This record gives sequence, structure tokens and C-alpha cells, in this order.
Amino acid sequence: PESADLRALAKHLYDSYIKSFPLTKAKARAILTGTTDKSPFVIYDMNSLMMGEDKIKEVAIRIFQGCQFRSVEAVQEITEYAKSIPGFVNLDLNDQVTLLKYGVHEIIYTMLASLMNKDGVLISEGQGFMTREFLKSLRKPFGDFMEPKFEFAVKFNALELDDSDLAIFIAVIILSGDRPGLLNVKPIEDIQDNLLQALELQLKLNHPESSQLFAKLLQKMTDLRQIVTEHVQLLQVIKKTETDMSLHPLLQEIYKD
Ligand SMILES: *[C@H](/C=C/CC(=O)CCCCC(=O)O)C/C=C\C/C=C\C/C=C\C/C=C\CC
Repeated sequence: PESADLRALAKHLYDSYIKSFPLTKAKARAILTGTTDKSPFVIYDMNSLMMGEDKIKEVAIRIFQGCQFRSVEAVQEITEYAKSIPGFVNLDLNDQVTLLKYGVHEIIYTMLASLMNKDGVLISEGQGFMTREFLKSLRKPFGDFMEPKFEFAVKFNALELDDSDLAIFIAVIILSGDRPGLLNVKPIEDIQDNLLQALELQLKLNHPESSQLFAKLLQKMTDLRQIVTEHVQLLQVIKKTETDMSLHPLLQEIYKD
């Protein structure tokens, strides 16, 4: 009855999530854990990187620019998903924009974990795999950035969350009343309240053996916030260090605050 409505909401969010994101954790996992057709080309070095373009400025700049484009693309996909969450589109427009700008990076860092393994990260829609060591190898400050996302992913991946779990979790992240500058907090919190209940039910049904997964997943939010803070502090270095490097408008607007 009450639980049925929550199950329906969970089903809804899963459906929109599959439609919203071309690459899912199930696809990512099947490519990473091996499948002769799904196997990715691996870039661990400059020669492999050079080879990679044929199969799929500066090496550090070109790679960093590739990420930028990817992040812009993710923002667009996350923005469609946000539109799907019941009640989100009904909120004041300014708030929707505010939720989107604060929410989107946390979601992005969360989704990236599904592509990550301790050794590496999937690229080009799973077509390629880029090694963690190579990314670290890159000259400062570009090389440094990845290290926090890998550390998060290995821990976050330990939860063994399903794609349906993730979808509900990403909705909870987007619908956060705390965000700075929100005109109305109450309509947002009610939706979040509904979503948190759906997550709780989903986690217990989906991982009945797993104990206090809900609380552990909620605690995970702190690590996302920290990741974002480091990233922003790093973006500031890049702008000074390279006057020639250019940041995408969509990305720039969200960062500015
Ligand atoms: C890019 C690393 C990006 C850093 C990040 O996690 C998001 C924040 C940076 C952008 C910003 O918000 O300012 C490397 C990771 C993935 C992309 C790598 C190469 C590009 C090719 C494909 C994109 C990867 C997956 C999509 C299929």
C-alpha cells in the first residue's frame, strides 16, 4: 500500500535512469570484468595513447580537455534525469538551477565510480580504458586531480550498489534542501523525504543481507563534498598556471557560485 507507492517510485526512477544514461554500471562492469566483443583498448603510456585515437597540443591538456567535454556531456544527461524526478520541474526555476549546479558534480563523481576500477577508468563510452598510473604520471597540476576520485571509487564500489539503487541515490543528491541560495526549501525537502523512503525500501529489498547499507550510503555524501572542494581548488591553479587553457561555459557557470 504505502510501500507499493515507494516501489513504484523506485521503478520509475530506474526507468528514467536507464534512458538518461547511455553507459550504466551493468555495461561498465561487464566490459571491465571481461567477453570478446566488449573488450576495451588500454592506454597505459604515450605510445598506447597515440595508438588509441586510431582505434577509437599537449598530452596533459588534451586529456584534460577530453574530461571537460565528458563532464559537459554528463551534465546534460544528468539534467534530463533531474527533469524526470517527480515534482522537480514544478519547483521554482531558480531553485531548479541552483539544485542542478550543486548537485551535478556529486552525481558525476558517483557515476564515475561505476566506470572505475583500482587499476583504471573506462573512456569513450567503454571503448577505451585509461590506467590510473598513466593519469597520475601526467605533469602537475593535471596529474594530481584523478587521485581523489579513484580513492573514493574503490571505497564506494565496496558497497556493491545496483544501478537501480544508484538511480534513487542520485535523485536524493539532487533534491537537497541545504543548497546555498534556495528560494524555497520546503517543497524540496518533501520530495527528498519521499525519495529517502524509496531508497531505504530499495536497499533493504535489494540487499537484505547487507546491514545498515542505507546509513553507510548516506555517510558517503561527505566524501563527495570533499572531492568537489579539492577539484575547485585545483581548477583555480590551472587558470593561473595556464592562461592559454579554456574552460567550457556550462562548466564555468556552475563553478562560479
Ligand atoms: C576525465 C576526468 C574528469 C574529472 C571528473 O571526474 C569530472 C570533473 C571534471 C570536469 C569538471 O566538472 O570540471 C577522465 C574520465 C573520464 C573521461 C575520460 C576521457 C574522455 C572519454 C570519454 C569520457 C569517459 C566516459 C564517457 C563514456
